[PDB]
Amino acid sequence: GAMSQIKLTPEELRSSAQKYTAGSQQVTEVLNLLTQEQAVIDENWDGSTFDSFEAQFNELSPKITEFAQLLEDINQQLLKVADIIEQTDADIASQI
Amino acid sequence: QIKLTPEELRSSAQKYTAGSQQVTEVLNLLTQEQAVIDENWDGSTFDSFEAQFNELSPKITEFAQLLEDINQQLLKVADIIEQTDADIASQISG
Repeated sequence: GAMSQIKLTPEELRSSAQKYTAGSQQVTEVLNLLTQEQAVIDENWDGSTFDSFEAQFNELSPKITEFAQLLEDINQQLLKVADIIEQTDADIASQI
Repeated sequence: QIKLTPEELRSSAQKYTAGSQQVTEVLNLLTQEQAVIDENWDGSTFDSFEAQFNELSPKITEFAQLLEDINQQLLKVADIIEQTDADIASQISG
């Protein structure tokens, strides 16, 4: 099962995990910033010249949030798996 | 009609192109991490996360490109307006 199938150590899992959570935060930050810029552009540019970009942004936006949530979810799972493996190593060590 | 000056337009554009780049950076970086996990975790347990990531990836690419396209248009419009503002100033003064 998992103990056999997983080759990464708890430390290696945590190292990967950190990249996912940093990535998730960066994606969220870009989305929030540019969602604000879209509004600014909408309010200081009367008309409909910008309507097509607005709509593309709006359609993709929820997908970007899903991505960010996925990356954070991967972080959480990796961390929990690392903990479980680490405790396992500890228990097996004691047993002998 | 356009309340934003060319300088304000370029300031906004810079945020779009930096966002584009940053989003793509995260995608590329974690695409390699996905491969690390795939290679070092045998079996199908991580298959769902792999599928979800692979499914969203193309949208992340579309979004990054949308961001850059917006940047490029903002720059073009800023240039147009810059020339316009100069032409009008020169008209009135001259």
